[PDB]
This record gives sequence, structure tokens and C-alpha cells, in this order.
Amino acid sequence: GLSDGEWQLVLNVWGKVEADVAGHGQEVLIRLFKGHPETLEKFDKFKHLKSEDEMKASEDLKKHGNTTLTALGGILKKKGHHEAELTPLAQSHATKHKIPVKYLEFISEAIIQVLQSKHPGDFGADAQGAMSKALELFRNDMAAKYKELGFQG
Ligand code: HEM
Repeated sequence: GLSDGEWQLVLNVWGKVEADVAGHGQEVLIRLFKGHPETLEKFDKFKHLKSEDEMKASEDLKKHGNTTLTALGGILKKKGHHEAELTPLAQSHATKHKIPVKYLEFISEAIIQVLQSKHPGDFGADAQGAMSKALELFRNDMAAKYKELGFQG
């Protein structure tokens, strides 16, 4: 929904995530949890984390971080042709995890925050702008799958 150009800035920055997915994945969930604490309530498994040093030590938070950026990297690589990889995610988060679309915006922002903190040198005006559109698209598609499953928020 981006230009080929934009898809290439997105894949280019995504390669840096791929050189360390668990580490980017843990900072994302931590950024998300310190930023919108209400998001931590959706995670039965992590509700016990009382502070960042506890979040930081959690081996399962870290694996979950891996799992989450791994699924987001398989969607991104599809450059927009992702219905098949999206669907499953829209189903689980929609019916089993009960995740509002609002929270998707929160994790989109955590994800940008983390690239900006980790790769300033390579996360310039252009890469920022392509990555935002790509997350915005992922969100709008997730929003629409929801709507069609008869969900909404
Ligand atoms: C970047 C967008 C996201 C992606 C790619 C993603 C991906 C995943 C994946 C791959 C799993 C494991 C399998 C499954 O249930 O489908 C999962 C589980 C889960 N997701 Fe996400 N997710 C995203 C955003 C969110 C957000 C924003 C929340 C809550 C605010 C959330 C809450 C959960 C929960 C509570 C689980 C179950 C974890 C467990 O206790 O084992 N997800 N997600």
C-alpha cells in the first residue's frame, strides 16, 4: 500500500531486527508495558512483573517477544500480500486474547520507539515514514478482519 521503495526501506530496517529478534522483541514488550500499563493486564503470564528489572529478567517475556516479532516479520515480508498470515492473528487476538485495535497502535508505537532507540543511524526520516505506513496498514487490515468477525474496539 506503500511504494516498492517504501517496502524496501521497511525490509532494509527489518533486516537489523533479524540479526537479534529476541532482544528487539523483549524491549518492544517492555516499552509497551511501561508505556500503557493496562496492556500488561492482558498477559496472565506477565501480570506478576512488577518492574522493568523484573521484566528484563523474565525468560518467558523474552521468548514471547521473539514469538511476536517473528510473526510480525513474516507479515512484513509479504509486503501487503498478507491476508493468510494476518487472519490467524486476527482470529486469536480478537476471540481468545481480547485485544482492542487501540493496543495495536500502542505496540506499533513501541516498535518504532525501539527501532529509533536501537538504530538511529539507520532509522532516518525515510525509514521511519515507510515503517509507520507498514504498521498502519497492518493495523487497518487487523481492524477490518475484526469487523468481519463481528468484533470492534
Ligand atoms: C505487533 C502486533 C502483534 C503480533 C504480531 C502478535 C503476535 C502474537 C503471536 C505470534 C502470539 C502467539 C500465538 C497466538 O495467540 O496467536 C501472540 C499471543 C498473544 N498476544 Fe500478541 N501480537 C501482537 C500484538 C498484541 C497486543 C498489542 C497484545 C495485548 C495488548 C497481545 C496480546 C497477546 C496475548 C495476551 C497473547 C497470549 C500469550 C500467552 O500468554 O501465551 N498481542 N501474539
